[PDB]
This record gives sequence, structure tokens and C-alpha cells, in this order.
Amino acid sequence: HWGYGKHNGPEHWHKDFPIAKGERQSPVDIDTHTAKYDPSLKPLSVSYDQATSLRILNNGHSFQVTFDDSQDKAVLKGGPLDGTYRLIQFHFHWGSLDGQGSEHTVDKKKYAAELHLVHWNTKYGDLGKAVQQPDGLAVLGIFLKVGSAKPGLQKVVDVLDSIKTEGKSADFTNFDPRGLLPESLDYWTYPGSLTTPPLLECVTWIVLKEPISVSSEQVLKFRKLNFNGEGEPEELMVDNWRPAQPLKNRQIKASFK
Ligand SMILES: CC(=O)Nc1nnc(S(N)(=O)=O)s1
Ligand SMILES: [Zn+2]
Repeated sequence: HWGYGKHNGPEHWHKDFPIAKGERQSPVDIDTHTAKYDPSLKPLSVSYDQATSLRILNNGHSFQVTFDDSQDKAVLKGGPLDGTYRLIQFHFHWGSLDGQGSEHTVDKKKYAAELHLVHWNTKYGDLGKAVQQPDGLAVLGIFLKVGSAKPGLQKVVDVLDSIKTEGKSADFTNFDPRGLLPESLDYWTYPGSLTTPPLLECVTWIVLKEPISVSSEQVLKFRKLNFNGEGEPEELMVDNWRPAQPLKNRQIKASFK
């Protein structure tokens, strides 16, 4: 079973998942001076008004809030995307201290954490089918830095005590993911992959330039979670991020001048 530690972490993943050394792996460093502004790109369309959250879950590598994706309800359109992508889940990656935790980096800068809102392309019918297609997923990535509290995150942190260990879940209905968004929807975009095994190269990445700020107390709660299942030696869920991968033959485009 893969993980983030010395003997099962990111440098080991290629053995069970050889795509780990593929041509479109994520995350990557975003070099702000090399990324080209592309005026053909469109405004992102984030329509989360009808979002229906279901559960919050510790899956052993992060915690995720899941959504009902049986019909168009919370979807992402526009930007670099064709067609409609339904929100299935969001999760975070974070560090043991504030100077690391994000998966993408900006001019080698590491953020305290990174939020991933995962959406799949409706023209493939289900998530399972979408992940086997180069345009099957759109993941919206948002950086977190430490400062002021993020009110829309507080309902999430208040429940983390209840899902401390792997496998634990709780009801998490009536959560509005709009409260996790920054003001500007300016973004970078590039073709990439899932950043956890099986690391499938099925993702259009859309990373927002403006981070959201969260308080030290909020991110502290992230760090109290556990990779392990109940009763096992406590091994803190921290530094669950994959480092930046080779960009290779890819261009990162900017939606803004
Ligand atoms: C079903 C599903 O969402 N699988 C994922 N694997 N990696 C993801 S990430 N870290 O790139 O957002 S999402
Ligand atoms: Zn992720």
C-alpha cells in the first residue's frame, strides 16, 4: 500500500504505477515568467449553487468531502474546458509546517496547503470511465496560506475530530463549497494527472493564482488527523503531498495578463 513515508512514498510509486514517470504527470512547478497569457481562454464557470454534499471521509491519504454527482448540480465549465464537469469530491494536501504542503508550486514557492476540487466530464457517464480519458477530469486547485481564518472552511475543521483515523466517515450535508473560493478566478492551466495513485493522465488542471488564507488554528486541525486506522501506532497525517514533477513537453497557459 502506497503512502507518503520513506518506504512507500512518492519515489516508490513508479513500481506499482509506472505512469509515475509519464509524459504528463502532476503536480508541476508553475514558472510565472514562462507561462504564456492565452486570450483564447475563457472565464471559468463555477456553478456550485445547487451543490449537494454527502459525507466527509478519512481515506488514509487525506480527508474528502463527497458530493452527489448523479445529475448536473455543482459543475465546472468554460476556461480551457469543453463540455461539463460534475463536482464529485474535494480534499486537501498539507504540510507538517507552514513552509510546505502544496503540491503545485509557484516560482518554486510552496504553500501551506492545497485544496483540490475534483470534477469529471459528463460525456463519459461516470467517474470510472472518465479517468481513462485524457480529458475526463478537471481539477480546480486552490492554494492556502496561513493568516486570517477562512469562515467557509470552519464547518469542515469542526468535524475533523470525528474522522481521526483511516476509514472513518461522517454525515456532511448542506455544505456550500463556494465558501472555499478566493475572489479572483484568474488561473493557470496545463494537461496533467491525478497526483495520487493510480496517477492517471486524465486531468485538465486549473490552478487559481490567488490563494485563500486560513488560520493557524484551522490548519492545526488538519495536522491532528492520522494516516493509520484506529488502534494502530499513531502516525500523523502531515506532508501528504507529491513533489513537483518534470514538465516535459507541456505549456502552462495563463488566463490573465
Ligand atoms: C476519484 C479521484 O478523484 N481520484 C483522484 N486521484 N488524485 C486526485 S488529485 N490529488 O489529483 O486531485 S483525485
Ligand atoms: Zn489532490
